[PDB]
Amino acid sequence: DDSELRNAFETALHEFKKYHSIEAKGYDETYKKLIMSWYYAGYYTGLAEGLAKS
Amino acid sequence: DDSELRNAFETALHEFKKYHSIEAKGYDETYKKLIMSWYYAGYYTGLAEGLAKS
Amino acid sequence: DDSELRNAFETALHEFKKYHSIEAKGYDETYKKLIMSWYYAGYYTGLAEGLAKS
Amino acid sequence: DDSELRNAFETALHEFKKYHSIEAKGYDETYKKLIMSWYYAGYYTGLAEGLAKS
Repeated sequence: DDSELRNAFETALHEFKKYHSIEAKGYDETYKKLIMSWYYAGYYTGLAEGLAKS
Repeated sequence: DDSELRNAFETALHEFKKYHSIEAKGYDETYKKLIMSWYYAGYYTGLAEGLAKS
Repeated sequence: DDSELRNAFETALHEFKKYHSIEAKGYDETYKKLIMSWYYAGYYTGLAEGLAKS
Repeated sequence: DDSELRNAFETALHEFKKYHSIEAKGYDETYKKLIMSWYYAGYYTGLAEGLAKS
């Protein structure tokens, strides 16, 4: 009956939210690489400056 | 004339747009400081390692 | 004959040339990582700004 | 006497080292532009990629 369509809709709704949660996961890993990249840029910057004072 | 009183509306309308988005601005500043902090942790870690080698 | 023993000299002479210039090679690798690090800091900074605009 | 020549030589020696210190200054600024250029190449690369995901 019309119950099968409503059940199908909740399924498609579950897949929709499951998809955006993956999208959010991707944005999270992106911002972690952003932070590490700034850490290493500072590290090799400081390291070169330190070797020069030799 | 109208120009004086009209700007007083856009002026007030401006400060109220700021107020409505102070939290979002706070998250933004929080993440800028996060990024600068990790840069600097890296900087001073690399510097110290570079000075030690001499 | 001579070919076998002669190559053993150039072979050993090679590894010892490497040893004599490991520090200079270290400075070189340090500066390659410095360059890649700043590229990546820029990459992820620009990406995040580009995603935010949507 | 021969003291004037030795004094003249130390002067010319001072100018010689003062010149190479400028040369070293030029090599330094060159490597800073090298690093910034890689930063901006990454930045505009990331930024374009970010706008595309729109």
